[PDB]
Amino acid sequence: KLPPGPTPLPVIGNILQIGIKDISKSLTNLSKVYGPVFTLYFGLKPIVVLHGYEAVKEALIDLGEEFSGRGIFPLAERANRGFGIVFSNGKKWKEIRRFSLMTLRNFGMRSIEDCVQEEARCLVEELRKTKASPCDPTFILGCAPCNVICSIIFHKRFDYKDQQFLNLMEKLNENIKILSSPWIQICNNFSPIIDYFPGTHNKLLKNVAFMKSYILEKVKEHQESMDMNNPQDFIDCFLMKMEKEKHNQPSEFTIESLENTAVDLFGAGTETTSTTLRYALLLLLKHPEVTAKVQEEIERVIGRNRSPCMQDRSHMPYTDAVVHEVQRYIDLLPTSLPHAVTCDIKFRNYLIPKGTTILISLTSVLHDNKEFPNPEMFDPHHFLDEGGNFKKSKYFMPFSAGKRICVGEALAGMELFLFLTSILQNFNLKSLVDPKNLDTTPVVNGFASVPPFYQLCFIPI
Ligand code: HEM
Ligand SMILES: CCCCc1nc(Cl)c(CO)n1Cc1ccc(-c2ccccc2-c2nn[nH]n2)cc1
Repeated sequence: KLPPGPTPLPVIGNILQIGIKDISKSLTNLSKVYGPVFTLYFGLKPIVVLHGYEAVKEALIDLGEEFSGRGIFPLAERANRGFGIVFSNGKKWKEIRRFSLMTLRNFGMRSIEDCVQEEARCLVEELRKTKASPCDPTFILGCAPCNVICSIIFHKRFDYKDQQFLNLMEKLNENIKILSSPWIQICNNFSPIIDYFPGTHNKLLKNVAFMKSYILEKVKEHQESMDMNNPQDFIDCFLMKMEKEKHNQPSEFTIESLENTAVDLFGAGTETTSTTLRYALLLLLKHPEVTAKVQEEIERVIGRNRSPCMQDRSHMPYTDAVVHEVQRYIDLLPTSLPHAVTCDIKFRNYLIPKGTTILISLTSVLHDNKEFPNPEMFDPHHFLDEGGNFKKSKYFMPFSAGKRICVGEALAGMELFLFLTSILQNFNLKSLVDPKNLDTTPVVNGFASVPPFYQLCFIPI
């Protein structure tokens, strides 16, 4: 029956072995005793944990349908985000996920690459407006992805210093901070707390309600300026599918599921790329040896004149490896989002019940020691053959794997490559703190490995 694991005390669960400051380390430590597959108690919730590449693959690729559910911790239950993609399950999941994926496979035409590449030219124009005086790249580096997303969801685009984008951005930023908070790790060993005590959980819920409301403005006002014969973004295409569905009659595609899908994409797309850029620049300040080898390639292959394009990546194996190494090293979502099993499933001779939540240690894979010697070192040679050519890796899965893999895997692949090479063709990065001195350590890591405060100067070439 349920796999091995430390015996959980009767209310607190296994909180005293896993702790609250650093879940993914503890999960790594417990695995060194209970093994690849074991069982924790977050209060009274059993959580099967999966550790090796071999255990993670077998579960998500090989029993892919049985592990393709979405485990719901509570905060998400009260946030009220079950319709649409991230937090939904079952049929509603599959219908909306295939639709959403289908409608992102194409933008009007304008290709998504043209959308990104233009946004990289607006980012460069705002790194120009800092007049090389030292800044915190947080709100600039967030506005680039956010714009790309806003263009896809509802067409519009924010001015980089628009006061309305600035709320949304810090609210997204604050929410991820809070979700990685120790206090939120106490809120999951005691789900009643969430409804009776005064803390940061209550603000996260406020902020979530805000974006939800904001998106719903946009979605109402899209319904009127309708025009079947002519839609021009995601929200329109979704409303068209709502009309193409009267045969189905009982929903699948409500406004409520639109409202939600739009906010899943808008938050996930902004904050996760945003955070990844921010840390990239942070790792480039820390390793100027690398930042140079990258800027050589850019000057050699792309000029200093024309926009970089995605065709450039195959002739830039250093820059391709650096971009991979950032995502591997930083380990943005150490334990992915939690899965759940859809039916009862016998797995590695154990038999887990329908519902049982599952954690994928993605750190366990990204920071594998065989596949990646000295995994805790940021080294772009982790992704380069002896020749000096890019080597792919089955162990590079920051977007997860299986049937619930990142819906935006490819869009994000582009946003990183194009925004980073656009910055580094036009700017030298001056750290205003000795590289020997700044630490690159996440300041918290519950949900997400969020980076430290830093500043830098964007000095043109
Ligand atoms: C570096 C950038 C990104 C990273 C590292 C990332 C990572 C992830 C991860 C780990 C998941 C968990 C999926 C799972 O295992 O269940 C996920 C899900 C998701 N990501 Fe991304 N993501 C990124 C960018 C984006 C972008 C740009 C979008 C744009 C829509 C996006 C949309 C989603 C959505 C909708 C899900 C829900 C997955 C599902 O339920 O099917 N992500 N992402
Ligand atoms: C649990 C609280 C309710 C869910 C929720 N509604 C909204 Cl709106 C947000 C954004 O702050 N959130 C939080 C949220 C955090 C991460 C994600 C996410 C999902 C898939 C892939 C990446 C991310 C992500 N976004 N930012 N960091 N990680 C989505 C929503």
